[PDB]
Amino acid sequence: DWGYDDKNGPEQWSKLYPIANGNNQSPVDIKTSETKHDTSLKPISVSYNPATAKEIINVGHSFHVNFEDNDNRSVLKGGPFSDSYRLFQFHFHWGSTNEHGSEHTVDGVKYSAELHVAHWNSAKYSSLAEAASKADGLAVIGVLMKVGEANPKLQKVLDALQAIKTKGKRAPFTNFDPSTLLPSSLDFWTYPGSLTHPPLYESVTWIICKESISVSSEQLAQFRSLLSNVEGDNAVPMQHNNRPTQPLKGRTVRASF
Ligand SMILES: NS(=O)(=O)c1cccc(NC(=O)NCCNCc2ccccc2F)c1
Ligand SMILES: [Zn+2]
Repeated sequence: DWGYDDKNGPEQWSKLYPIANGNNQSPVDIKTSETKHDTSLKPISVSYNPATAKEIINVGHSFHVNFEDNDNRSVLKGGPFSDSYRLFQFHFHWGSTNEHGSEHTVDGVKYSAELHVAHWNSAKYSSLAEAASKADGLAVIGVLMKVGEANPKLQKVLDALQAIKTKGKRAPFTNFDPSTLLPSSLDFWTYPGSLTHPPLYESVTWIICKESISVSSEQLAQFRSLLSNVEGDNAVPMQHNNRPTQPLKGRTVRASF
């Protein structure tokens, strides 16, 4: 049973999941003097249908907002992709304090949290379960979250947490378009990487936005007040769930800009 504490955390994951020391692990530090601009990269295009929003779930180490993924109502196209990728989830990562909650870093700078909007390749594969382990199976947009002014676009998400306070609780989460959470510019970096927690499959093409979005100290406190225990047990707040950055191992981060 993996987690983020000192006994089951990132630094121990390789014992149960050897891919943790792999050649395509995420997150990474994006060193902008080493990025290579690629004129062949097309703009990112997202088109999400709010009716695909389904459920919010406390998964112990985090919470997930899941989407109906039976058709192409909600898709990501463009960027480095020739295939259409189907939205299935978004979630966040955060840290113990405002100093350090993002997963990716830019030129060594740590942000306070990070938004992940995840998709799977429905042109090539028949389901998320099939796609999750394929090199070209997943596409995840990462948005760095900079502590500052309260972000009103987060309101529905934050308001839902009181119903899923403890591990395993879940609730309907409907009529929501998560492209409202993205920054106004979709200039991006892209690199081949992995899931940032077990099973850590090297199946993710990452799309990291250049522009950050805001989040307030108090909104971050709402994340950290989620509980990792089941109802009735001693309360254990979800204090952090970000993985340290991992070596590029010769990978190239491409810039759309
Ligand atoms: N931090 S991340 O690398 O952007 C990222 C992105 C998409 C999903 C997750 N986590 C998550 O799905 N947990 C449920 C675990 N069983 C479902 C499952 C298993 C393997 C792959 C995907 C998947 F959905 C994390
Ligand atoms: Zn994530």
